[PDB]
Amino acid sequence: DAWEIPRESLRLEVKLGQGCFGEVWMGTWNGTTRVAIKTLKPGTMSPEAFLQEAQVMKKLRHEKLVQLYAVVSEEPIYIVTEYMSKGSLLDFLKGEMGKYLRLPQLVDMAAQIASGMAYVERMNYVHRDLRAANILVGENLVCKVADFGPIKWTAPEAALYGRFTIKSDVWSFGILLTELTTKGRVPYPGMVNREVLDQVERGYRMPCPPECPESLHDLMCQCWRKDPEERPTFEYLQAFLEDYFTSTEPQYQPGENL
Ligand SMILES: CC(C)c1nc(-c2ccc(NC(=O)Nc3cccc(C(F)(F)F)c3)c3ccccc23)c2c(N)nccn12
Repeated sequence: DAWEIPRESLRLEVKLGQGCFGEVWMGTWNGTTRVAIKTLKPGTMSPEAFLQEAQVMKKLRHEKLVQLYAVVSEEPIYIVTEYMSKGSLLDFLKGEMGKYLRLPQLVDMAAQIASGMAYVERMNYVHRDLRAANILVGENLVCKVADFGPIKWTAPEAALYGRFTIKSDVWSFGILLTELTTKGRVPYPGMVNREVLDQVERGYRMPCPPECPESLHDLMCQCWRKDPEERPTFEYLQAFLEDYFTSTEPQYQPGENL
C-alpha cells in the first residue's frame, strides 16, 4: 500500500500524551516534515483490523479534518498525521488561551468544526464521538475534527437505541457549542451520567450560558430537538455560524468573558 513508509523515516521527538488508541508524539518525517506520530501497543489491534479502520482516514480529505500522512501497518503499528500545534480544543479552552477568547473567536471555531462535519455529512459518514476532546487546534485558531469513533455528548436515540446518524452528531455539536461558550466546562454541571439521560428524555435542556446571546442558545436548542429529522444540517450550521455577527447578532458588544 502507498501509505506505507519505512520505520527509519520517523523520529519521535516529544511525547504529547495519550491518544484514543495509543500514545502520541511530536516528530519528524523524512527528516523534513513536522508530524504527529501515534504508536499502538502490540496487544491492541491486529494489522488486518487496523487496515479496515484506517480506511476511513485514507478515504476522507478535507481542510478541517486532521489529515493522515502515512502508516506503518505491521506491529508495532505507527500512525502519522499532520501536527496540530495547540493540542485538543478542550485543553485549549481550559488553559491560558481561554481567557482571551471571546464570542467572535469561539463562533469562528464552531464554524470550522461545522465545516468539517458538513464534509462528513456530504460523504454520508458519521462521526459518533464529536466533542471538544476530539477537536484539535493549530496555528491561527485553526480547528480540525479528529478521532472518528460519553453520555453527556450523546443524543438520546443513539445512547438508548443505537441510532447513530449525522443527526446524532448534530446533537453532539450542540453540546460542543456549550463547551466553547463555557471555555471547556463539563456539560450538565453537577449532574452524573444517570441523571442526564433521564432528564433529557423528560425534556430537560441546558440553559443559556452566562453572557452567551440568546440567539446562539436557540441554535443549541435546534441541535437538541427530540426528533432527529428536525435538527438542522451541518450545511445550515456552517452558514449560520459564518454569517453570525452580520445576520444574527449585528449589535454584538464584547463582554468580560464573551
Ligand atoms: C495527543 C493529542 C493532543 C493529539 N492527538 C493527535 C491525533 C489525533 C487523531 C489521530 N488519528 C488517529 O489516531 N487515526 C486512526 C485511524 C484508524 C485507526 C487508528 C488506530 F485505531 F489504529 F489507532 C487510528 C492521530 C494519529 C496519529 C498521531 C496523532 C493523532 C494529535 C495531532 N495529530 N497533532 C497534535 C496533537 N495530537
